[PDB]
Amino acid sequence: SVGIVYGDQYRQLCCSSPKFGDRYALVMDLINAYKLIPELSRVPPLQWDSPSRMYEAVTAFHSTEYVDALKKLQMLHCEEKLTADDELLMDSFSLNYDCPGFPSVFDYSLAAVQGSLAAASALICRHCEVVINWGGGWHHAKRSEASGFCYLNDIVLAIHRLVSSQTRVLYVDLDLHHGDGVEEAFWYSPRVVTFSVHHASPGFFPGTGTWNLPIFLNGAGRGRFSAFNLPLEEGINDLDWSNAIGPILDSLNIVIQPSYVVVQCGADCLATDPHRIFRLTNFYPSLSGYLYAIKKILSWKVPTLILGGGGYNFPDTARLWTRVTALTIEEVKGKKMTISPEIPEHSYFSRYGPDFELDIDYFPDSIQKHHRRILEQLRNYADLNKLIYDY
Ligand SMILES: O=C(/C=C/c1ccccc1Sc1ccc(Cl)cc1)NO
Ligand SMILES: [K+]
Ligand SMILES: [K+]
Ligand SMILES: [Zn+2]
Repeated sequence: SVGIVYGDQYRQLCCSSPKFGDRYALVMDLINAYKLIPELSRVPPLQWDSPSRMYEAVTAFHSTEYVDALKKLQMLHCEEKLTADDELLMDSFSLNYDCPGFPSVFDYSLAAVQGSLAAASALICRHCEVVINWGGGWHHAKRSEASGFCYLNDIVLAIHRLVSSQTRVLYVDLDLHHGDGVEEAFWYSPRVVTFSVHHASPGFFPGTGTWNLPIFLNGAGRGRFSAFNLPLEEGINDLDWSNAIGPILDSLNIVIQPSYVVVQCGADCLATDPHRIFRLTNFYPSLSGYLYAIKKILSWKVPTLILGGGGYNFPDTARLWTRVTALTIEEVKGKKMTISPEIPEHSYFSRYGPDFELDIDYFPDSIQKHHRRILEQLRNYADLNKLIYDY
């Protein structure tokens, strides 16, 4: 079955941040509006027996000091009164600037972890073949550092639960940004292979995922050659992105043979994202770069976690994730999903004006050298890890 994480309180938490506002609500109500929900098994977010059990789960990656500071940030933003020492404390964890406090910052951040932990449990016990969590995918958070409005790294904790269930996880990062927090977390782990395709250019966040004549770092220790990156120039379209990543995806699957696949599907590569860096669409006849890669990943028949992430055009993010969800049902259940090109009536119908159509409103050597580099890294990785496969 295909699982999707949601719940009444989970929705209210996911909609409580000043940055993402009610995006999660639009995504889930558009999915509802298209009658996809009866086809999906609802995965309820995880909850814990006690504060200690929560801390034990979250500090499997984050430090206790960082979790303590994040909880204290939330309590401090629930009174009107910050002191010089509390500001210094928060600064030492980068709980400032693009990662500010707000009254539910901790409850909001924990919710994604609860969602993505429960999603991995549903995969582990084989209740679901694929689980979707559109409240998750916060790939930039570090052990003791918030970064890019990511406060707790639900992806790292979910992957940790998968490996602790030989076990090998392939993580695929489709977000416009380099997935630096997941990469760094498994820098030294061969069992979790990380692959991010992203824009990277001088001064563009977070700065990593590219040349470092400089060279590509790719892991350390026993994890050498286990972190893959494909940085791409701005303006790339569905076709050129798809051909860029397609062969890399198949190659990684053949050689690594993952037990699980974790996909971050950040929607900020859309041609209509306010970033206006990539020109991907949600079209499904050329073919959406996202849908191409998801269908490929799903054709491998590996139990798979699908996460959200970036996406700052909220209706168009919903437009994409709705089609991603519909596609996942088609590929997993073998059941045709018919999606009208017009947005159905429902709660947020007015947000889809003025045309109210499901397509986003858009009129549409470097890579060959990266392919050879990445091919060599994979052979280096397979030799190091004694993996069998046909050259
Ligand atoms: O998406 C991200 C990160 C988002 C982000 C990072 C640094 C500062 C602000 C942001 S949020 C942002 C930025 C630009 C525009 Cl145009 C709209 C929103 N990674 O997954
Ligand atoms: K990415
Ligand atoms: K790794
Ligand atoms: Zn992003």
